[PDB]
Amino acid sequence: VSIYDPAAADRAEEERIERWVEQLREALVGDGFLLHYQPVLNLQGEPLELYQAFLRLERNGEMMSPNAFMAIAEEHDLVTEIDRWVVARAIRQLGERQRAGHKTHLLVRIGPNSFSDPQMIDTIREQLAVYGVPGERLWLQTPESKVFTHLRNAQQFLAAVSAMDCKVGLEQFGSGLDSFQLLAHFHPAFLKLDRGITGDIASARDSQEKIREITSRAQPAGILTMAEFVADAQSMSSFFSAGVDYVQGDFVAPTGPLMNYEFG
Ligand SMILES: Nc1nc2c(ncn2[C@@H]2O[C@@H]3COP(=O)(O)O[C@H]4[C@@H](O)[C@H](n5cnc6c(=O)[nH]c(N)nc65)O[C@@H]4COP(=O)(O)O[C@H]3[C@H]2O)c(=O)[nH]1
Repeated sequence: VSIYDPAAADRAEEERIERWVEQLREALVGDGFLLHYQPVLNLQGEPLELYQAFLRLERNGEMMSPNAFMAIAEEHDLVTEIDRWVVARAIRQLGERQRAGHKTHLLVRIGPNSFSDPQMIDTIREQLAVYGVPGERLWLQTPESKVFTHLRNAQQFLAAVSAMDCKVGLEQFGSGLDSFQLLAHFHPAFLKLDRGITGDIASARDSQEKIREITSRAQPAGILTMAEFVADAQSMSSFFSAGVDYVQGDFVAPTGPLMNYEFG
């Protein structure tokens, strides 16, 4: 039996957190992370070899989801560095792909801490260059919600990165007037619609209208629209009908290690 010792119990919990933090740092130093890729399919007549990068942690025989560790990472201020890790390895992948004759584009996540992170812009500027990758091959997405609360930094990031010809866009993009207003202050290259809008597109009037409210503004503004978690054929068709440019999700193609999707 283990006799209850509150000080020892709190120590053990912080030891569990500390192990995770230490494992995340070891992963950063030792290349313990890995990217998987999900094909993103163009629906509007402009095939493009595009994948989204998804982060995994290769921990002692387990391919772990960020669901395991991102909360710890956020609490311990490791997200900034993890996002830079991802961006750097994404550019490396873009370079290796290009050298192998593939005009691969990657869509990569960055959080708001990255907007003001000089090392993020340095990583993009320097790694594109060293791999001879045109900036247009790298698309960066950040949640709309984070741009609202870091607008000036987001705008500075957008400008800094756009200067490389990278695309900066918003994920979890909504259909409220606040979203329409944000587009007057922040010009993204692309919008990825929030799943709350898109999930029931095949069956829901209101979702169909939300999407057309967005695409009707996005299209003439030269903003690409995207939907995710596309899970069936009816949904995919509905996005095509609504003028959405891109779709992704397990029905299109599951996430995986390989870039083997035939885009044509
Ligand atoms: N977004 C998206 N996901 C799809 C889709 N179809 C299937 N999935 C799977 O569903 C999970 C959705 O998580 P999320 O909301 O993107 O939430 C993500 C996100 O919060 C975080 N995450 C994943 N990859 C990255 C990354 O590269 N960078 C950062 N900062 N966070 C990441 O970890 C969470 C879990 O990711 P996973 O284990 O990869 O698990 C992902 C993904 O593998 C799709 O169409 N779109």
